[PDB]
Amino acid sequence: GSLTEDGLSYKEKFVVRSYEVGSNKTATVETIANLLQEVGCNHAQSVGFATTTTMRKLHLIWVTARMHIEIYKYPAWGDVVEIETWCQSEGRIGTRRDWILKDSVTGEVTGRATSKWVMMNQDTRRLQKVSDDVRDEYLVFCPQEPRLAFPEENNRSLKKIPKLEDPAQYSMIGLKPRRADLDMNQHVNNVTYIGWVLESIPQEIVDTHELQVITLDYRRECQQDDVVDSLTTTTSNDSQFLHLLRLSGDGQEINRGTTLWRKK
Amino acid sequence: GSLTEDGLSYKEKFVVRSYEVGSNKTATVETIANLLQEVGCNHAQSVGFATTTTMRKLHLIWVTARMHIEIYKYPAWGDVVEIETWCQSEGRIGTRRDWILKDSVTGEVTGRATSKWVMMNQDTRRLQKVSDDVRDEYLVFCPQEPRLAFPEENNRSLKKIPKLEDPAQYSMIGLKPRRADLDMNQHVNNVTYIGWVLESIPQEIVDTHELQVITLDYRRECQQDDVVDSLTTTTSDSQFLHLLRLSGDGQEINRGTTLWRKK
Ligand SMILES: OCn1cnc2ccccc21
Ligand SMILES: OCn1cnc2ccccc21
Ligand SMILES: OCn1cnc2ccccc21
Ligand SMILES: OCn1cnc2ccccc21
Repeated sequence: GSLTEDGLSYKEKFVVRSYEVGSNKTATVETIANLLQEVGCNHAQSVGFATTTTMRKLHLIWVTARMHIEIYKYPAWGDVVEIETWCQSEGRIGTRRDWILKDSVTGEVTGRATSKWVMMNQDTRRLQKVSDDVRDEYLVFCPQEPRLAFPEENNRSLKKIPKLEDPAQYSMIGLKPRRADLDMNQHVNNVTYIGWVLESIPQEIVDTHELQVITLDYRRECQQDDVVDSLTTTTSNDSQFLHLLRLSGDGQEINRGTTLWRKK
Repeated sequence: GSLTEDGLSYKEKFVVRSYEVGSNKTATVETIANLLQEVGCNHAQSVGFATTTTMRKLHLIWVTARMHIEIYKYPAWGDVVEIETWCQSEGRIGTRRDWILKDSVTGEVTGRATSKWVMMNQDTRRLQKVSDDVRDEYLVFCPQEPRLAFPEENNRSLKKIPKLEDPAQYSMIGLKPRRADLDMNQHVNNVTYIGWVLESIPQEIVDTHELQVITLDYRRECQQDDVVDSLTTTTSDSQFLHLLRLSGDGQEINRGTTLWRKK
């Protein structure tokens, strides 16, 4: 991978692996999400980082608030997918990281994604608006003119997501993370929550449809000793679902999301 | 990746990814096992396959009977690891696939693995041993002189593994596969069983030791609707005996052993 000529974005190519594909012999949305996190990490490494020197002093970290992914074509096993990523400040609210996925052979856009990140104290878990001196540190690595992966006016990435009401139409109960689900800091990987959301989609949908859009809000993290229930209800040639992840015991919400599926 | 000059082995380099590493900022043994399966699949693809034309007609597939991995140094995030793999027939018992892992910068051997595979009818799940001109079809892609990743006599990869007796010292119960645990044919990925074995290792060991050797026997598959219990007992460096069995009736699916070195 490498930073582009202007040094304001990063590009990396990936050959899709045999264990990264589903029954269609194309990459799963969890494989795609892992590749988005990998190119994000390589971009941060290329510019000297994911936290600045001032953030580490204050015990501040970046935390995902929302992930939105839209895929037009999933790459098949052995295909090469090129991914371009960049970051942009959204005032004191936080930062946005965007991605564009392309077929390396045709140059056509096969997918896009956007994510919202907020600053949080790693110890107290308290959120805060971005300060000026901390913001100044990373403004030099972001484009100044707006560059959006989702430029549309009433686009799906900014829609409010409602809370699923019981009874759910479908459910997958007692989901727990294993060591492979943890990152290098022993926290549950953000992609694991995507997998857990999809656990409650009926097999019939997975067999007849392809996942086109997924939007996921992150409210609270699942700890290594927590147990999760994944709930889904149909809200709709296209099928739409409302999703809720909550702790198995008291029902505390950890995530909410929506998916859009198109007939194969 | 590419076949070597003689066309009897395959080599591929991998840059270790951020999500592939554990607390130590080095690749997990499950990341290593996925890379071994990937280089195995690319080797099969490079020679025209991983079933032969006659195996597809007879509805026969290759199934793992045993996996043995020994790691001296786990590659850190961003490091490049080179892996060489080859296959060899073992009479009509089955075939063996071996691997050698190396640090791409120093050229030093950082790990090695061996696996035993048997032929099985995909529908009846019966072991039809390698017969007729089925053998002849893949003998041309294997070296004829023996080439072993574990040449030593009476080595760890050939040791018989006993059955853990209740009560186990440690356990992790109610383990179930999710869609990410399945392969392209909707079967549980062989690496998932390695993860499940390790679920019952106490956190204290994971924090103070590094995994050096793992040997795992595969007896029966976990189906998508099955629930598994992972059991572990210390037999000792620290050594453990492992057992994976179905949550309900206790039917054995895997047995194994691990050897851990103080950090
Ligand atoms: O592999 C799980 N899975 C379930 N629904 C999916 C849709 C797209 C990709 C992967 C999916
Ligand atoms: O990972 C933090 N981060 C925030 N803005 C960025 C811009 C480029 C690379 C990393 C960046
Ligand atoms: O993160 C998985 N995992 C658990 N115990 C391990 C020991 C070695 C490598 C990876 C391991
Ligand atoms: O999995 C198929 N297979 C059996 N013997 C082989 C030798 C080389 C490549 C693939 C081989």
